[PDB]
Amino acid sequence: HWGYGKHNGPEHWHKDFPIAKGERQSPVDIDTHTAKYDPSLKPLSVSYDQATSLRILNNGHSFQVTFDDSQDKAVLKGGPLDGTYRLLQFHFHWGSLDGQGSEHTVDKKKYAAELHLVHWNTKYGDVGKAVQQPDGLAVLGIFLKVGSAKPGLQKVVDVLDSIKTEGKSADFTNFDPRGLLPESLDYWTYPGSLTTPPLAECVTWIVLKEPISVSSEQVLKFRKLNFNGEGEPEELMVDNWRPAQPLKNRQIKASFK
Ligand SMILES: Cc1ccc(NC(=O)NCCS(=O)(=O)Nc2ccc(S(N)(=O)=O)cc2)cc1
Ligand SMILES: [Zn+2]
Repeated sequence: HWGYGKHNGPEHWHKDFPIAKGERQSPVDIDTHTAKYDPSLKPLSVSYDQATSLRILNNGHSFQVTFDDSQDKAVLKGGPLDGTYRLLQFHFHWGSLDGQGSEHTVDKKKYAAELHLVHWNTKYGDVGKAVQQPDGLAVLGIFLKVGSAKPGLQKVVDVLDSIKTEGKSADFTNFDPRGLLPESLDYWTYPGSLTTPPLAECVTWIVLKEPISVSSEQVLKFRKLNFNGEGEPEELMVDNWRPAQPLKNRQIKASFK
């Protein structure tokens, strides 16, 4: 089964998921000098005031917080998007060292981690159907750098020892994802894919320019999670990121001058 190790990592994925070598794979390097400002882009509309978080889960490759998406409670709209996209969950990708861990890069710069807020297009009814569509998902990607603590992340980090190993979950209600956002909503956007198997080419990527800063203590608690399940040999959950993929016939657009 797939993972991030030498023997099952991103260079192996194409054998089970041949779309790994497709025409719109993610992540990519964002070359800020080649991305074009697009004045027809709208401001993003991030409407999370009614978000209802449910559980936090170690899924063996990352940790994820799930939300109630049975209703338009936490939606992403505007920007490059048509229609309404409901928040399903967020998760992160991070490194073993502060100089790596993000999936997208900016002029080849790697950040310590990357937050993905995963949304699906309500015109498709459910996420499983959305992932079969070229405009089925919108993932809001936010870079993390190490510096000052992010207060809105602390509740997440404090529960991670209760989901150390694969398959563990915990109640994680009343969490406000607005506390994970940077000040600016300026973004880059491009058509891409899931960055993990099945690597489906169903994602409008919206990557914010402004990183959030997290403390060294916060990211160290990410690095204490385990890929393995309870009672198995401990492999620390670090470097769960896919490297940048060929841009091919795509143009990255910027919402800002
Ligand atoms: C390190 C890591 C992190 C998350 C995962 N998988 C999941 O969370 N799956 C459940 C939600 S899903 O919508 O069904 N699939 C999905 C997969 C990837 C992305 S991404 N990384 O492009 O934003 C977005 C959505 C695997 C490894
Ligand atoms: Zn992700």
